[PDB]
Amino acid sequence: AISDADLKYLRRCVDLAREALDDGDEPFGSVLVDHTGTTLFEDRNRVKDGDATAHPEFAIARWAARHLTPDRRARATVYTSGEHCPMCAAAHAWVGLGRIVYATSSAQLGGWLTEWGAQAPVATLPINTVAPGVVVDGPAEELAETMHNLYRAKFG
Amino acid sequence: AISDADLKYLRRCVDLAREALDDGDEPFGSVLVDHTGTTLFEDRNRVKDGDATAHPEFAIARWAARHLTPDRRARATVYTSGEHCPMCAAAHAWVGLGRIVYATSSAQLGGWLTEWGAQAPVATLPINTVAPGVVVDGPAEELAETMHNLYRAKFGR
Ligand SMILES: O=c1nc[nH]c(=O)[nH]1
Ligand SMILES: O=c1nc[nH]c(=O)[nH]1
Ligand SMILES: [Zn+2]
Ligand SMILES: [Zn+2]
Repeated sequence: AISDADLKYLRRCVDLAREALDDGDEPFGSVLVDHTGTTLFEDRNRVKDGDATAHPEFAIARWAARHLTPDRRARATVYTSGEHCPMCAAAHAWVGLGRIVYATSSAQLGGWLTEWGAQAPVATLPINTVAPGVVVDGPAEELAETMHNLYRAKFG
Repeated sequence: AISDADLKYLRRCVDLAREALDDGDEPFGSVLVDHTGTTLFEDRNRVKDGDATAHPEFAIARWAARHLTPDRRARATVYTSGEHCPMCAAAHAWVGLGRIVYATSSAQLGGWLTEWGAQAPVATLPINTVAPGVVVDGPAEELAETMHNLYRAKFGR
């Protein structure tokens, strides 16, 4: 299930990814939403200053650990422009966050990166290989070409 | 594949894991060693304050990204009492650290946790399934029962 409301959040993730690209970082953005539908926290990739672990899903996991009780974490949704790498999927599950919705799969990105000779040093594992209990929805097919464009701008 | 010097560092990791256990955290310890044999940073698990991501291998990855050039990271070694979880294995690869030596594998721990009904929400994937290019050595048969007992002291029933 990717609802109309889900797609709106995913479109905000894409806007954050573009913000990251325009700032010199890599095009990934993510938002954390409460069960009430209140946006709690938003972030984007910040690796350009030297720390390759500065992925927004990871920032969300640590933010949730600090600011939400486990019960609220479990009922929260994370939206992301790109499917959590294994680092971020593992962090998500460790802190006990709930549903993940992503725009493009890590398989999509890995395929595109392979076309450009830009493969990552971390494997493109689907979230549920890393985090078997997490409910995962995605990809949103309507956002494939849009995200491919941002990825190409960075890695192409 | 585990030298005398390597085993000394793994024994320090077990000491750090015991410090963690005694302090109310979980028994994981890690050390980052330069190519010269100097200890650069030592850490242990700190999850008791409510952040389940407070793993020492991850702290080491961020320490490396802050303080070391890529060439120095590639020549550094990370020792750990327990094989990196996927969070920590990925972080290690993202930052471009080098060899990992571990005392016990995540499969070993996973089997033991199953004995106690204390399964993690993160899969027990081998490091090279997450980070295919990393050189990985371990486990160390000499530290199997030591580490089994420390894990039992936190997770056992
Ligand atoms: O910021 C990021 N988020 C997911 N994967 C990735 O490579 N980078
Ligand atoms: O601190 C930790 N380091 C690795 N795995 C784990 O579950 N915890
Ligand atoms: Zn990530
Ligand atoms: Zn870990």
